[PDB]
Amino acid sequence: RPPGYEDPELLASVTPFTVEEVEALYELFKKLSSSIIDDGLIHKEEFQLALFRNRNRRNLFADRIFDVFDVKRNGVIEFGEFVRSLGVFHPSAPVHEKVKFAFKLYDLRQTGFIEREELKEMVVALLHESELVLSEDMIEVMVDKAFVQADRKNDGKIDIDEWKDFVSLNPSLIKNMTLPYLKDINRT
Amino acid sequence: RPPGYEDPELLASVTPFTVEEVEALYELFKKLSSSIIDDGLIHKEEFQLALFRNRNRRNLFADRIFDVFDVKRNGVIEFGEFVRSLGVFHPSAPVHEKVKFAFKLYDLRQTGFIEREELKEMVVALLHESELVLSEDMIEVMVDKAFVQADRKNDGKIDIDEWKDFVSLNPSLIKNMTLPYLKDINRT
Ligand SMILES: [Ca+2]
Ligand SMILES: [Ca+2]
Ligand SMILES: [Ca+2]
Ligand SMILES: [Ca+2]
Ligand SMILES: [Ca+2]
Ligand SMILES: [Ca+2]
Ligand SMILES: [Mn+2]
Ligand SMILES: [Mn+2]
Repeated sequence: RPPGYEDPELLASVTPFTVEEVEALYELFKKLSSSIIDDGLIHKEEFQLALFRNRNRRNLFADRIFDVFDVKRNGVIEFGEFVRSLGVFHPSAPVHEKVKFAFKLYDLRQTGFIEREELKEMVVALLHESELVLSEDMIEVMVDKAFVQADRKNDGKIDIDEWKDFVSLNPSLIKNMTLPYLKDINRT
Repeated sequence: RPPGYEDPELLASVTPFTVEEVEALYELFKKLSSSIIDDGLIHKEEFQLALFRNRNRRNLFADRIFDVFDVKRNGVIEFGEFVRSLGVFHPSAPVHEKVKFAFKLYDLRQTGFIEREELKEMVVALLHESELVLSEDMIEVMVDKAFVQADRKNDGKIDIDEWKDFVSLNPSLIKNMTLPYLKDINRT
């Protein structure tokens, strides 16, 4: 009848998941939040591991993932923060939540915008996802083309509205914003 | 005790598959070789369908796939041609067989080499696989860079040895040359 307890029905009701899936996602939270300290919290030290271990997204954006999972900005991931953040990568999660998330992900230094050197590191990391590693000058052409397409109100930075326009023409930037195993989950 | 009959043990023994898998791949051959004519042969007309239907590789290279599946060059795919050609896309199939196949695939007009305009249509089709559709001038830079890297003995055409060198530095050109469901198959 414990501390940190959250009725699964609660999460269930604000997310694509269901009670059983929520209940199931607790099992996995316990694993990740106990590796090193056992305080019902995922320390960033322990996010690394679980991502390095059962590989999900990517190593150099684990600080970026950890950062946007950390919704109530307080340095750790709690269970409901984790379930609500994972729920965004669900197949049926509204595309608004996906676009927004993906933007928070890319705003590398957390400043409310996406700046040209963050577009670049992004584009590099997506390209290397699809096994393409390109010349430094192939890259700043692409990054230049992308940046003036995106930066509609012409002022050196992409805001959440121009992003939304940009992504509507470039839907593969939010490709990874969905993980299709999350439709029915796999015991382990 | 029929015509066109081939002991499954036979195929089994020259391929990554096993008797049961061979036996299972017969079921699927019957489907594809009967759609339109029922002569135990896959006519190209019927290759199209099955690829348009239960999607595998890609629509505009279905003529290229059909062409290299057609090993004994006689205009149709027979059962053992089909099993031996599919067996190449298997996870455990030797990488020689994969590189060779991929080369036959790209030699678009069937001339024994890969020519610059075939490298180009290739690169375009791989790029569009990974959701990248690029400028016509981003493209001939890439295609130019790739073509002089590949065409070692400097003479306007890639042969099977320079290809082999090229692919060793570019292992993602043979990415699709493997299909991981073929490790244990899925009834339907
Ligand atoms: Ca902990
Ligand atoms: Ca938090
Ligand atoms: Ca930023
Ligand atoms: Ca037929
Ligand atoms: Ca044939
Ligand atoms: Ca050719
Ligand atoms: Mn702007
Ligand atoms: Mn050559």
